[PDB]
Amino acid sequence: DIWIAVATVVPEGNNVYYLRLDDGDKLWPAATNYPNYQPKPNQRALVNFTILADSHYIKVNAIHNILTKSIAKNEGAANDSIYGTDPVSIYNNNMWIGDGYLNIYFETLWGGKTAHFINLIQPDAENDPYTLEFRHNAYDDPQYTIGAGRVAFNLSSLPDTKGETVDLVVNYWTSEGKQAYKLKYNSDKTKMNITDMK
Repeated sequence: DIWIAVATVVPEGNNVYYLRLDDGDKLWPAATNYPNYQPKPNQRALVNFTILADSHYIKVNAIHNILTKSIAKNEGAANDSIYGTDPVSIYNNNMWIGDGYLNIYFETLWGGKTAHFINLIQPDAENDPYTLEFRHNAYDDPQYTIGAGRVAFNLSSLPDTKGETVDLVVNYWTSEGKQAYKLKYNSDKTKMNITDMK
């Protein structure tokens, strides 16, 4: 009855929007508890919804935006300093590709004092375009408790894979060092020099 899922908000006019799920299904709000919600292009959200009739009609019970960003500019030697080296925790299955985004659920230590900067960068987009780094800067935030966070990164700036699938390597830093997660990525959502030859 009640479903909870990450969705992409797709605007249409004024405050009208539909929701696109990772498996590509579209959901059209027939009712809502948040009628003053402002849909934005290219924004993901955690949505609590009830199916009304089965593309489907729904009631939006709640909708909580997930921080949604594009891949940030490489800053070279200044990456550690700008983007941070503050460790996080990501379990297997808490990172996934859905609707052309890289989606992450991660944990870290928070203190309530300073906003953390969350990014995805390509250390070498020319030679290694499908190798990314998930970066976290806590700055001077005390480490008082464990807290969870969600983010989505728009992957549409990665080179076109044509309609083939490639390996996407995402590196991140933990308390026991650098780790990697390997996902399959195809620029064609449907099917879900360096690129001209293999």
